[PDB]
Amino acid sequence: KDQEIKKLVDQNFKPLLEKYDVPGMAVGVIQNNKKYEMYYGLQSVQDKKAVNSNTIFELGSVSKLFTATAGGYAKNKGKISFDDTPGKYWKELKNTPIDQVNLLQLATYTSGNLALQFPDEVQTDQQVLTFFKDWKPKNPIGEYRQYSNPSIGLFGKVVALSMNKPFDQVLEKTIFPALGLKHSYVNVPKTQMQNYAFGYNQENQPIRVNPGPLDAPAYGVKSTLPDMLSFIHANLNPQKYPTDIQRAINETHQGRYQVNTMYQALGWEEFSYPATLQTLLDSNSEQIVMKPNKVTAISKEPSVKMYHKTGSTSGFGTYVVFIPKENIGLVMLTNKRIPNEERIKAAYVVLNAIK
Ligand SMILES: *[B@]([O])([C]N1[C]=C([C][N]S(=O)(=O)[C]C(F)(F)F)N=N1)OP([O])([O])=O
Repeated sequence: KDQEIKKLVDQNFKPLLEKYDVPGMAVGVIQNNKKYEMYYGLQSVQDKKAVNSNTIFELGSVSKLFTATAGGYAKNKGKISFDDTPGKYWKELKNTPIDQVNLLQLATYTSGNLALQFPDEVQTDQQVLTFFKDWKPKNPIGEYRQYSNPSIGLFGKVVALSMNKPFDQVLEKTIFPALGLKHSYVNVPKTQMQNYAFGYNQENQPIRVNPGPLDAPAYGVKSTLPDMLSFIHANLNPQKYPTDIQRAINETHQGRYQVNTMYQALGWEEFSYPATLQTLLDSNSEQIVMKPNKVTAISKEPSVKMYHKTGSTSGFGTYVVFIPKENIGLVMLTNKRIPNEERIKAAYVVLNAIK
């Protein structure tokens, strides 16, 4: 049966390279603590350099999972409460309309007035602080989800202040080591630059992510396929990790609210398992990703859960999914974006075929 994992990944992921002209791709499956890595094509077209276990890809919004885990770690070490407001930590946002929003609401996008992106004009630490002070409510706080890089990005920055280290050191010095990751970075160091893939835009130009305001917590992490499989392993099978980080991971798995069939946990999207294909696809629909939606309390607490998250930068696509009770998960990393629905579908066919 194990000798089917490669075949299935070949059948479902491999065709996407030709269909979308993707130079390179890494697909990982973990099943019953056993890892499978499938590499395709090139990390650099110009250099004729193959994707391999050393290839570093940009995770985009999948970084949000690390931010959430870092939040979970900080809560369980007593450094923050999800009930606190940013103003307790960012002394300067005190008494501003933002400081009626609590840390959970930010992490889970329900401030009621935050968009997918900051305005292009905002770049400096100084413009960031200004944006937040001037911020005013629109929807009743807590009531509406609009997916937002500023929302979780501020949560991210707050988690860092609470640990008295800049966000980058929180991940590189604390979170990544605890998860046993060897090649995951906020800032790819000089000795790894040769392992850093070019991303490729829709014009097949080589590109990498540009510095941006509160980028690290929102979409600024880079990682390898082995590291991401280790991250999924930790999610699937946490009891093995330091108690600190087991607690942090548990915290990211708890659903906070729903939007019909999608449960918002911390970073992760949660669903009842088995989920229909369209349930998974809907989490990534324009309605959900791009538009405000009123939430509801969790009514059905799913017995058996599965979790996913997509990620994108201008030249990179990412998807991660896991099902604890099947003890399986999948990671897809590309150095060109392909439609989210393509990622989700391919993963669905493979994980279903094995389990
Ligand atoms: B996250 O990856 C955050 N995200 C994605 C986008 C789409 N813009 S982009 O072209 O992919 C590049 C950018 F991020 F802007 F740098 N904007 N913010 O979100 P998802 O993958 O949708 O969950």
